[PDB]
Amino acid sequence: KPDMKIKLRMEGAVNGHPFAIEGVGLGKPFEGKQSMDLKVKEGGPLPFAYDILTTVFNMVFAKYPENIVDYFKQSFPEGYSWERSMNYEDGGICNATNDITLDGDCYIYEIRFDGVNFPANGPVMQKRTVKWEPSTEKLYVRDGVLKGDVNTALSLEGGGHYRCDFKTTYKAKKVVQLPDYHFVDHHIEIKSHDKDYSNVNLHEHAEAHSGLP
Amino acid sequence: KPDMKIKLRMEGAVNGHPFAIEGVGLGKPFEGKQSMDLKVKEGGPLPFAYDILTTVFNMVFAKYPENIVDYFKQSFPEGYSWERSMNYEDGGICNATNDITLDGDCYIYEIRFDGVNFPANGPVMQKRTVKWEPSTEKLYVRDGVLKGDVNTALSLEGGGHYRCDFKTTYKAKKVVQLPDYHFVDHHIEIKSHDKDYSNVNLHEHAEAHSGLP
Amino acid sequence: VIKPDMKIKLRMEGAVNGHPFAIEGVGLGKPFEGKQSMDLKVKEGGPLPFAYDILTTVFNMVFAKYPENIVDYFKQSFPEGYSWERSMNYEDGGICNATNDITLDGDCYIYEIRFDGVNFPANGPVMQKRTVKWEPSTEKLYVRDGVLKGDVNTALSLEGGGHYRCDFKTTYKAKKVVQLPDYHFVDHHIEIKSHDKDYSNVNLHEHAEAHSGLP
Amino acid sequence: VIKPDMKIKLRMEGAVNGHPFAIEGVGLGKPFEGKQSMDLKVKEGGPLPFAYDILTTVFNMVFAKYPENIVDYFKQSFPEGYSWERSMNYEDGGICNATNDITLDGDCYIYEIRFDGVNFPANGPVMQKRTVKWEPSTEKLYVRDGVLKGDVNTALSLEGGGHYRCDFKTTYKAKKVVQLPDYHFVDHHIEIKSHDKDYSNVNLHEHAEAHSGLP
Repeated sequence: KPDMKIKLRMEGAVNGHPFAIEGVGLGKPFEGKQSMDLKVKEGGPLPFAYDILTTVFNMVFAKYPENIVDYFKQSFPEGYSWERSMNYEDGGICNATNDITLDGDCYIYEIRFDGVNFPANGPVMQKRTVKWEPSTEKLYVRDGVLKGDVNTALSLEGGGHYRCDFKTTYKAKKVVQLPDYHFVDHHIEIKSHDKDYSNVNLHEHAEAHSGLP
Repeated sequence: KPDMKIKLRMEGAVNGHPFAIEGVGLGKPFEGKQSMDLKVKEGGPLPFAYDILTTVFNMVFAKYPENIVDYFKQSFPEGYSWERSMNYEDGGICNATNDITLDGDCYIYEIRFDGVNFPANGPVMQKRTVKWEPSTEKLYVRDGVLKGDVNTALSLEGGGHYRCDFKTTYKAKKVVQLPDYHFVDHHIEIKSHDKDYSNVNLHEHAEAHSGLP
Repeated sequence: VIKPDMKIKLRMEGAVNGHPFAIEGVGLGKPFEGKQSMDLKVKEGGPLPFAYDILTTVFNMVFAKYPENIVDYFKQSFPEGYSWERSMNYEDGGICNATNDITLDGDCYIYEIRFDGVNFPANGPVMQKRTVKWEPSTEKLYVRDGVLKGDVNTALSLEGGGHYRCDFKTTYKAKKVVQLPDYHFVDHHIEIKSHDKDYSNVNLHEHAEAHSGLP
Repeated sequence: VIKPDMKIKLRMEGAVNGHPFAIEGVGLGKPFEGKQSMDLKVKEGGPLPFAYDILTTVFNMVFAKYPENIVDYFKQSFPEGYSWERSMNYEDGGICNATNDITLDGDCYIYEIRFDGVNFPANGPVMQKRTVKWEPSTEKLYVRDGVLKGDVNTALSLEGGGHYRCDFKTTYKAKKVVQLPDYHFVDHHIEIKSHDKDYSNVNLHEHAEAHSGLP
């Protein structure tokens, strides 16, 4: 349990063109770190910026302090699922779902990803994104369900940023104690990749906190 | 060509639960009318309001006057595709794509539909929708591509309305003459259905115009 | 008893990107024809440094032609009158909030208007005055928690072609209990017929008609 | 040369749902500690019929503690000063637009503030005064077309539990050419420490610190 495995498959489409990606990786749930290797199995070479997928490729790998209820770790071995809409400032929209289950010492994700209305001359279809900036998600309860909101941005090639609003709903398969309003800091990073992003090495890191004291 | 057939399959998911629906119907492209019969093949009985699907189940069945360029009819026999995001006022989001091709005298649609973040206590998951109100879409060109925007609403069971914003991108497979800014009036209606909407008879009607003279 | 010819008098005070201005207007309209016109004069803050078109839809649904079979919330509200509040969200993030308190003095409607726009970028069509006109639009009216609302997504045509979209969300509040209408539409067509060079003087016309949509 | 102790003086004029009000304030802050406090007095339109919390984040990033390795746009802008514009979009559709023109007179910052909120529903937490406080927040600052912007999605906690979300979009404009910063964050914590019953008098505190996010 201090060190775990991940294997995943994402099937989806962007602007109506389908693709599928599989990933293997591992992380340290108490340290709030994870890493993975993904390879495109269908729809390659991908005609859109890979960065729109990386935040879809699991909060159980977040470091939670003692004084904040950890909804995600407490959700296992049964697991949880999440749904997310990602609204980019030029009207591109990505909807994603992930069902996270646990197999002994391996989390397996079934992921669906669907993006529409990305303009041909925009940074996503023209692959002008560089990386996601570090972000701060706010988590809160709404009608007995845990939600997460974060407004973040991608840095662009010629400088400047491309904004996106995330709205996530988290659903444990069993009743879990709900946390108070709190935050989770994120840093997601693609360390290595081949020319057309057929191979991607992705690292993410996060920690929950309670904001300015 | 005055009277045509339609056959379609939609595969999708709502809040992560997958389903699939097939439809047969026919319409009169110059009269701006269409009708169809759909049956759920997978994921039934559907746990969400059927109304969120009906506007996804083809502008070629719109009556265009002489003085407005008809992008959609002019797009055949090669056809066109469209992408759409549907943003409901409580945060539920549906992304849809449709690739419309022509087989002799039959249009066939390949449809993908993905909705996320519909709350359990909302009108969609609680099936408290009645029908779509009549609507007026505005069509305009953006960077050489035809777009359509319409903000409409579903009537609810106890009275009141549930709003949704549509953003559609239309892409002909071949270069087609682009129209000027214009409007398309819509009325979509489910005439008949069985208890759990396994069977649905759907009718739609539309006409392009140029607004108040 | 609304008359076929009524008068309009108005004062708008406002600001765009923090720069204040004020405009006064006098006009006339035909409530049963759904038509109105007015002459507007900049009294403070001229010459206006932003596109005049962002103001024109703020310069009264009582001048919309309602058929007999649709409840007319606006004509019912007089002689006491009504007020409305509106936010206008432009696609580049410029936001305008406006309010109008409408009273009646004889055969003259009087408007007290506040207008505040923020976050219009210096290189955008509003601050660079690259707007041409509003396209015709279709507003949707509906009731929310006993209050009448109006929504419309429309657009301004631009100098070099193309359009600049805006979403309006309006709340209408009668000053007495009036019968509420069912869901319906109001088509709009607004036009600046003439103006002087710096838009210190503007002659504005509007045409509006209610309907029930595609039959 | 910003000092460790500076003074604040302000006047806000505004309206919510068309009802006007005005508030004057005097305060103090510690720019190198990222802390400030002020006493606010309602001068017109009292007793305010809306939740005071919608105003508090409008009542100056110069009082944010900036580390040496992040360019401080706000301290650089003085003595000439800077202005900002902001829209605040609440999840039930209430929208507030605000502007602040900040100048410096000796060791005292002077604010000229306009505030205009519309479309707050009668049964919502703002008009029913069911807000408790702002949660701590993290604003993201970035440059857009040579102009500094700030975005934050945050929330008010409510009387009966739960939260009421709001999205802020702010534009910051220095009154002279200053060096622009890279993408960074400012954490905020704002609190009403005391007030009289009808909020005619309010003592408000804010704490802010810039950082570069998760390392």
